Amino acid sequence: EYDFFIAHAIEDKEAFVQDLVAALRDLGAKIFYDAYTLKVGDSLRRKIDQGLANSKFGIVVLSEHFFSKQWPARELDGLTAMETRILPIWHKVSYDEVRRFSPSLADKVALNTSLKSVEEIAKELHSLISAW
Amino acid sequence: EYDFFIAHAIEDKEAFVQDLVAALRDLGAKIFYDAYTLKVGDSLRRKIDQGLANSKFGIVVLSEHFFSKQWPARELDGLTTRILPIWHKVSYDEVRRFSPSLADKVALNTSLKSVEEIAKELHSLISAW
Repeated sequence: EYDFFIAHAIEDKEAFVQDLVAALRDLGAKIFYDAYTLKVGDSLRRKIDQGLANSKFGIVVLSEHFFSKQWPARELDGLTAMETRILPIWHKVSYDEVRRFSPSLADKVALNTSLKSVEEIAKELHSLISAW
Repeated sequence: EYDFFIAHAIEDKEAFVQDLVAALRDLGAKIFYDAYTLKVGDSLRRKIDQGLANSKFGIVVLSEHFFSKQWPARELDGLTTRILPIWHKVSYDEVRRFSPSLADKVALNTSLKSVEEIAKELHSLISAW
């Protein structure tokens, strides 16, 4: 069982996502990455389910390219549902832009790359899966 | 004579710039922005002073399209009182690559506040001038 899977739009795959995968692996976290690229046509809910069935936590990179995939509204709202094992990260989006797709997601407190560096975010995520 | 001018890259003009202007005008503020689209030749300090002569405050939309205009590092480090940058759709790592000072400076941030909250906050500054 891994620590994280990271769901992301492909457009983000070789930028911020690879940065965050490398930083988290460098701290010793186990992260699924390659099989969690989201493309037009996929099922977000099923992809999230799949990841959670193999990992402690789910990271979803909330970016313009993420929302541009036009996901169903309820599956976005679903990311906010407690059992949380889903940790959104806001990346290069505005509040209004996120509320346009999901008000519940826009009010759910999450990590934000404009407030922390990729390293700082790695450390914080790492804290969730480490004994100290 | 004016409350704000909005310095921006052309890419933001019909998007975030439009939203902010509309919101601020709704609150009764006086704003111009049309003459303040920034290109590459421009001297960021000159453009800003030019606007500060005709306007109480000046807004700079710090987006990726602003940073893509390859501003001289010195103008970025001394970007900022009367100049108010707003971070728009950028990361900290991203801003830091252009100016470590600019990235550490507390500023407005659209990932934290809706356009309307940002407008209210800027509007309250007029009444404090």
